[PDB]
Amino acid sequence: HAPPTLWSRVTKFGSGWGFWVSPTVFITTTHVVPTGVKEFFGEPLSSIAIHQAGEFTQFRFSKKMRPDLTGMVLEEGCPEGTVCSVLIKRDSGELLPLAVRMGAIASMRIQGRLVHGQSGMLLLGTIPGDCGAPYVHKRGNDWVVCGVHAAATKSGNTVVCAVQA
Ligand SMILES: *[C@@H](O)[C@@H]1CCC(=O)NCCCn2cc(nn2)C[C@H](NC(=O)OCc2ccccc2)C(=O)N[C@@H](CC2CCCCC2)C(=O)N1
Repeated sequence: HAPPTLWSRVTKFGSGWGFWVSPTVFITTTHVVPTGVKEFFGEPLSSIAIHQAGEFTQFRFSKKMRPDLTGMVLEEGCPEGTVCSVLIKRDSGELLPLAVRMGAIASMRIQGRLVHGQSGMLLLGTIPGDCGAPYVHKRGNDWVVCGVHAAATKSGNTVVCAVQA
């Protein structure tokens, strides 16, 4: 059961969503980042450190954007078989945590782009608007985030999260 504070890290961004890993670090999927804009969350692009690879994008800000938060562990994907939750927020405001059994980390070619991703089997599916929603799982006491939603098959049964380099 994801607690409210964890949901409150999921943030509307561009054509999808992103996730506050910490008071200063925001992650999303590269292709939802809005093109040709000059500020994010009221900060000039000059003030933001941006690291982007394989459809994973990380923003690092120069001040605490979300001081109410603590830092949580960000992993490069998770072990195969791990059951994650995709913390989906819909435009209506509905919360939709989807259980996913994760498979292998792999390079993948999706609509011609290189994705450094991890596929999973949905155990209710994902829609075009859901990209950037975090894949998390609870490690003992703490929550770990390990990817951001990037793609799904036409069936919808298989989902892909982009993961850190
Ligand atoms: C968020 O931008 C959006 C999330 C889509 C979603 O979760 N469900 C929609 C299902 C409808 N749909 C879209 C597509 N297929 N079905 C196009 C892409 N899927 C695909 O090609 O799957 C084939 C595949 C799967 C695994 C490995 C190899 C091939 C798709 O989901 N595209 C994605 C946008 C691209 C854009 C460039 C970077 C990579 C993602 C998308 O629509 N995401």
